Amino acid sequence: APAAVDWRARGAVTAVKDQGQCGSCWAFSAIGNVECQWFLAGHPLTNLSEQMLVSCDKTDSGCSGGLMNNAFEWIVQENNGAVYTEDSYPYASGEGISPPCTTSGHTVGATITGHVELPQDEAQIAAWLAVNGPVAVAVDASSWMTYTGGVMTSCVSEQLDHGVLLVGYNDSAAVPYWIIKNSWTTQWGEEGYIRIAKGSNQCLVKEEASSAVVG
Ligand SMILES: *[C@@H](CS(=O)(=O)Oc1ccc([N+](=O)[O-])cc1)[C@H](CCc1ccccc1)NC(=O)[C@H](Cc1ccccc1)NC(=O)OCc1ccccc1
Repeated sequence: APAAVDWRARGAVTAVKDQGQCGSCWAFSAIGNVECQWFLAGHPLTNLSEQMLVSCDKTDSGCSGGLMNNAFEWIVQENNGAVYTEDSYPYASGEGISPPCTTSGHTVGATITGHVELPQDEAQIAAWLAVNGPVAVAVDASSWMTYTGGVMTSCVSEQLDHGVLLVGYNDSAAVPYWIIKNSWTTQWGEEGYIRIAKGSNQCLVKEEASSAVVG
């Protein structure tokens, strides 16, 4: 695979968002992945709705948690593969309470046909990402509250509890790393991003990787 890949360089990644006091990380991970995949399928980069999932995805638990894989399936099986634009269904769960699901007054910004679950291997995840784009991954974010910048060479890897988005990697640097987009505003980390060492399963990054497929 390529020595280094950064999808932000190809204009495939939207701006960093804010999940607020809502434990809706899984929704930001799933939607961030869809946004990138939609763009890569030959459509203009569009901001999609995390609120749609938090409010309408009943197979998940809104601000109490959820799984990216459940979200991908809900979109396909229950919402006719549609994903609304963020402008038509704005985020309103930052206070910690998700408003009821509304089935009208929204515009479809993208559609997906399914999803694939990637192998639990960093080299294999990197290979898929280099060709197919950003991947939704679950990580242990225990040591992330104190993160201020730089490449994290040591990360607590015990329990998956957070959903984020892998946008790239750099194998040519002193210590190879992954580039990850977080949803805790641009004030956190490196303008909303975090770099963790690659190759030693830092933060359990290879455990639950997946991506939506837009036919
Ligand atoms: C994401 C949470 S976060 O709070 O933004 O992340 C963050 C990480 C770590 C810390 N920390 O160590 O201090 C602080 C902040 C989200 C939180 C959900 C939540 C809300 C309130 C209380 C506890 C938890 N985490 C999830 O939604 C996980 C993400 C995940 C984990 C493993 C594999 C894939 C995705 N999911 C989760 O808890 O799902 C439970 C569930 C399963 C099935 C159906 C419904 C819910």
